[PDB]
Amino acid sequence: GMSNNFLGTWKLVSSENFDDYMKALGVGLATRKLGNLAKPTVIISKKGDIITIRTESTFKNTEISFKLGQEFEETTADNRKTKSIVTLQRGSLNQVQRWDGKETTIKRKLVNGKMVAECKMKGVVCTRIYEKV
Ligand SMILES: CCCCCCCCCCCCCCCC(=O)O
Ligand SMILES: [Cl-]
Repeated sequence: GMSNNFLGTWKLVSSENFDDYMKALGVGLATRKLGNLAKPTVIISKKGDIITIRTESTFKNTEISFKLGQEFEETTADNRKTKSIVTLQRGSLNQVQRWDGKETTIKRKLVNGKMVAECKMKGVVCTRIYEKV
């Protein structure tokens, strides 16, 4: 299953094309202004087969808890109510969010010791890189 190298606390060190990713989700300017200035912290823990991903920022905190392959109700940082699933493809943690007939994905894979999150929406791609502490 999920490699134990995901487990721990991660810190954003790079974000590319985040403003345009938020634009695609319908995020307003003022909210985007703060989402760009945010340097979140992502904690990934595991209790049994239930994986938890927690995001901590001064602006918004979030937390999801799921079993791989099982749909679950999620409330996103921008307050979307999504029916989401997390799958594992070649050691990549791929999260899909569906709402209002729309859909976006967050793919998280480890690269040379760093967690790389790919955000995708209608051909708009954002790349966020985290370093472990
Ligand atoms: C915690 C980030 C604050 C941004 C709030 C503005 C609304 C945008 C929400 C989009 C969520 C994108 C998160 C990508 C996954 C990650 O980088 O861990
Ligand atoms: Cl922050």
